[PDB]
Amino acid sequence: AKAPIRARKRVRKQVSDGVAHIHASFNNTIVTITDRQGNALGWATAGGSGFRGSRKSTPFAAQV
RNA sequence: CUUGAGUCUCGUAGAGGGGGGUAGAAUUCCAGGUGUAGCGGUGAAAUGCGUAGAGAUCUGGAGGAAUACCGGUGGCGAAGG
Repeated sequence: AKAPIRARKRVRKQVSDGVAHIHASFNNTIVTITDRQGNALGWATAGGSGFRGSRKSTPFAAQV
């Protein structure tokens, strides 16, 4: 159940808009969000979703 | 003699040969900036590499082969070339 917590107010860089980069290879996909002026705000992968084998290089493991 | 072959200047098509000059782009690398955990490999897998901060990504520099497409049943070289 609910607790009496203070209000949240935090800032990081508030960029509002970005560019994304997709590096597709033969064994994996690497998917990366950045700011438009060019700084990484996070990434994920298809290999870290743990499909492994051929199943690791598919449109669906890449989507997730 | 020309009926074999040879030769002059002219045009034409082409990756024939030797030496010069030249650019950008991924891997790769370095530096700074941003940023967190896999990256790689495969039939499935593990060795490698990585928190000293990798992988990727922004900016800028580095370096060496190579130069795809146009390249086509094309064209060229003495044959491979």
